[PDB]
Amino acid sequence: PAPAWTTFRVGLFCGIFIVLNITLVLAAVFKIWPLIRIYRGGFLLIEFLFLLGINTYGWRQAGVNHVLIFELNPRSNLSHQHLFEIAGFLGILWCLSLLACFFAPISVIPTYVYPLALYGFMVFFLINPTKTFYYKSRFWLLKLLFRVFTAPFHKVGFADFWLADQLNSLSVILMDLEYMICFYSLELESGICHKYTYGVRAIVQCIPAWLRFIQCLRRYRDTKRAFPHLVNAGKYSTTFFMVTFAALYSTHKERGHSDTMVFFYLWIVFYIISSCYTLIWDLKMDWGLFDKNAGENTFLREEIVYPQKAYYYCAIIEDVILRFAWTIQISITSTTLLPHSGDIIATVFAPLEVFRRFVWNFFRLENEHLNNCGEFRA
Amino acid sequence: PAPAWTTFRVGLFCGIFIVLNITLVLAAVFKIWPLIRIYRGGFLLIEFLFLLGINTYGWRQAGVNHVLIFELNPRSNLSHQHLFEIAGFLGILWCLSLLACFFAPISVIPTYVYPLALYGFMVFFLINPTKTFYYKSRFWLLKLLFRVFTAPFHKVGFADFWLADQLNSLSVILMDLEYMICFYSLELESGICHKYTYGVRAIVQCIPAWLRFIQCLRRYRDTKRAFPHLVNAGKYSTTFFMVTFAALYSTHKERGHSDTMVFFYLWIVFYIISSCYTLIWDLKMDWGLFDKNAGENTFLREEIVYPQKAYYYCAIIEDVILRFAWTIQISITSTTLLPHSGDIIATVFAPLEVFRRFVWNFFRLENEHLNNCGEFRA
Ligand SMILES: CCCCC/C=C\C/C=C\CCCCCCCC(=O)O[C@H](COC(=O)CCCCCCCCCCCCCCC)COP(=O)([O-])OCC[N+](C)(C)C
Ligand SMILES: CCCCC/C=C\C/C=C\CCCCCCCC(=O)O[C@H](COC(=O)CCCCCCCCCCCCCCC)COP(=O)([O-])OCC[N+](C)(C)C
Ligand SMILES: CC(C)CCC[C@@H](C)[C@H]1CC[C@H]2[C@@H]3CC=C4C[C@@H](O)CC[C@]4(C)[C@H]3CC[C@]12C
Ligand SMILES: CC(C)CCC[C@@H](C)[C@H]1CC[C@H]2[C@@H]3CC=C4C[C@@H](O)CC[C@]4(C)[C@H]3CC[C@]12C
Repeated sequence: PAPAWTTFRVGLFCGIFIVLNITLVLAAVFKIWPLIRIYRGGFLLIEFLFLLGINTYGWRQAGVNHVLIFELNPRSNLSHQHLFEIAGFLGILWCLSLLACFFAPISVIPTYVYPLALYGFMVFFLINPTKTFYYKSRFWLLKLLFRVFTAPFHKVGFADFWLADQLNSLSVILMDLEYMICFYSLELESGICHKYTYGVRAIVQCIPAWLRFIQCLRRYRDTKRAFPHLVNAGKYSTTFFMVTFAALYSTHKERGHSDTMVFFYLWIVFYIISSCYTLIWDLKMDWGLFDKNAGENTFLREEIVYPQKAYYYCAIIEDVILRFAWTIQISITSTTLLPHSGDIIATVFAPLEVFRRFVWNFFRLENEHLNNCGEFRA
Repeated sequence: PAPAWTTFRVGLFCGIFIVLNITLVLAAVFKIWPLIRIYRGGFLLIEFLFLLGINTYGWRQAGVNHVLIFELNPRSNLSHQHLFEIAGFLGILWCLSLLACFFAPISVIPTYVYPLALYGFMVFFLINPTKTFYYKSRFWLLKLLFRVFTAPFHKVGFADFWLADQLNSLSVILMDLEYMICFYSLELESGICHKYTYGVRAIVQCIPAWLRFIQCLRRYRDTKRAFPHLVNAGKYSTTFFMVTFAALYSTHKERGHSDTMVFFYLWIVFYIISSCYTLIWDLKMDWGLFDKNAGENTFLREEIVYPQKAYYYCAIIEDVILRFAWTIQISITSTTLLPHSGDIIATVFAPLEVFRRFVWNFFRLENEHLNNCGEFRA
């Protein structure tokens, strides 16, 4: 059981965050920088932390040995309450920064100082040299991130692949960071960054899928099993093909060279291909569903740890829907595409992708515990 | 150990209460009825509940068998966390009502209904017929209150005398209620109730002291022990003398009878008398300190359970100051001695009196557990 003081802190942070969110909404309805884009990354990170705490709680309840799957220390483990506490505290900081930006309480301090301080403090907390807060977990996360970003140089384990998938679900943060860099470089044609797109933008969008693709190639080289690793690599490269076709279509829309429609057709066909590939991989391989052996459970795996099959069915439906939504969101953010509705579409879709990745984490850990689908254990 | 969900709720309520207090302070700084009088009772009740939770925690930590002193059922005991939860929820409701009054969010709904309903809920929370929200403790409290108010009829146990003392420390609530009744009756001469003082106000001021005095007389009759019960009865009657002399002086000021200075001197004499009487009784009898037996602890009883004697000395000093403060508060509130600043002085003093009674409960329960100071046990 978690410490009583930890539960008290979790409750206090949740309450403060709720009241701050209510105040923010009231100020927005009643009462220079792209605040939405600046704060989208922080909001998505807080949501991801909260959903990860929920994932840990559900894994513990279901009996899934997520500690064994992630190779975490059996003696020392991070309770879901700790994740909830961190998410709540970061939510309070995010809401306070947003309120300060909206109100500008202190004139001398410019508005952007609040978001820069928020993000810098979050980074420092992650890389805090001292052992004040969750030092073991933070160091483990830093090592895992370093291994993941260096996908080919280090052998791939379950934790590395899982973190690479999480970063794939969090490409919106990288997109927002790149957009902010462009905004500072050029804004500070006014909206040149949003008006025009470049190859660097597509590369930033595709970096997580590139990391996953290189991880799959490394696993193929180590194990020499062509089928699964190469199929996953194709699944991840569908994203590159789609994004590059969208970029070409947008570029030739800006200047008509008689190839814009070809690029549009390529983008749409590869968008459908990527959506189908990712959805099939998630439903059949990551979750191990639709197997023939299952006789009692229809469209599900023979053994299901979670009590309800309705969970699995709703998960399949929310997986297909949000796979299509995430493909659309990546299309929207990578290129101009829809010029005015792109930002709103991406903002609405990113939390939905975070929720989809949360459900995917649930069911992937379930399948990994029941069967060695990832083949990361002897 | 309290349930984890209870701790989470306590934290949530504390955080929401803190943010609501911050919002109230901001609104007051940036921005028909005497809101202070209306809301002081609720604020004092919430503060008393929080301090009571702290008292329970301290009694449990120090080994004081407060359960046996209060004759509560050993199997079922209300933990400090539950009291904190109740106080936080009540404070949240109080702050919401005050904010609604300040902002008048609903034009159709009159302002004056916002406080009433709040207090109404509190009443319905206390008398809730359904077996919910600590129904057993609520029913025990209701029975204790009924017995205390009908003090002569029933024999005085430790719980009855303790609750009567708590009421003595919370007479400001009754005074505010009576003032509100007068304000509705007459104002709804400007400030007629505030400008003039009447006998009924003095009678209301003496209700808790009357209850304690009659309880002491009943105990004297039951046990036939003259010294303690009669000395305590005189201690409580000093308050009647002070209040009546202050009221007479105020009335004489209102209409010159040529005896105003005589009543001023009499009120001052009885005010010093009451302050000294109450302070001596609390320091020597209720707390049992300054015992001759003690040789290691100076000015303290031989056996001390609390870790620090500095706690005892600080409590002594705070009681010395706050007893005189409380007598001053009673004198001003019961009459029109300080019409310009009487309300502000009473508002500042009442929380201080509540804190003084909190410390007094601490040390009185400690002494009662150590020795049968109240002679409630054989
Ligand atoms: C694109 C922008 C950046 C994207 C975000 C990047 C990363 C965050 C995502 C996921 C974190 C990993 C979740 C754990 C999964 C394993 C299951 C489990 O719950 O295991 C936990 C591992 O705890 C963790 O890893 C920490 C959880 C996350 C805490 C968040 C820290 C602050 C982050 C601030 C923002 C950082 C970015 C800067 C802003 C731009 C068990 O803990 P333990 O103490 O047993 O650890 C083992 C330690 N031994 C082996 C030595 C005993
Ligand atoms: C204008 C008048 C204002 C109202 C009067 C003032 C204060 C009321 C509140 C508390 C006074 C009682 C404190 C007793 C503490 C003893 C030590 C202990 O903490 O032990 C507790 C005492 O439990 C209590 O009594 C409950 C404590 C208070 C909780 C809050 C109740 C709601 C109050 C709302 C007031 C609304 C008024 C509106 C305006 C009129 C043991 O708990 P148990 O669950 O074992 O209870 C015993 C149950 N058996 C005997 C069956 C096992
Ligand atoms: C609204 C629709 C489209 C979303 C899809 C259904 C959602 C609500 C389903 C999908 C997977 C489900 C989760 C699957 C597993 C668990 C673990 C269990 O111990 C508690 C419930 C919990 C946490 C479920 C809650 C409901 C859930 C999140
Ligand atoms: C006004 C100034 C001079 C003195 C103020 C002293 C106050 C703060 C002192 C008086 C009695 C003290 C309490 C006496 C006993 C306990 C029980 C212990 O387990 C925790 C601390 C606690 C709860 C103390 C906290 C501090 C306290 C409330």
